[PDB]
Amino acid sequence: VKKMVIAVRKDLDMGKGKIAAQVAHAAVTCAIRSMKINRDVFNEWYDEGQRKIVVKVNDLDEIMEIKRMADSMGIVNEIVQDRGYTQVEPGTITCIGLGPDEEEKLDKITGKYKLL
Repeated sequence: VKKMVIAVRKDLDMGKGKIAAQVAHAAVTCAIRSMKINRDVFNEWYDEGQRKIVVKVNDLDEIMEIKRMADSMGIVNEIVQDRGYTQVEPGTITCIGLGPDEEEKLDKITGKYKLL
């Protein structure tokens, strides 16, 4: 009943393996942050099998809209960027993780998007 959502960009031509790695990046950062600042909710999520919903979004604008809504609702979220073409600079935004939180709350933000 606690779930995490990760929303993945479909316009980047990412392979199956890269998508999994990017979703895992989002999930790791959200989980660790939530363990720090939202412990009881993290624990419940984790003990219920750390359930995750993975949706796909059309473009960067959708990622940023999710971000906007998550911050407004006080939901833990992490925009994920891959490695650069340049080691010094940050890379492309691939996905965004949310939660863990209440599924009903999370669906208010991501429910509209197609499952990956």
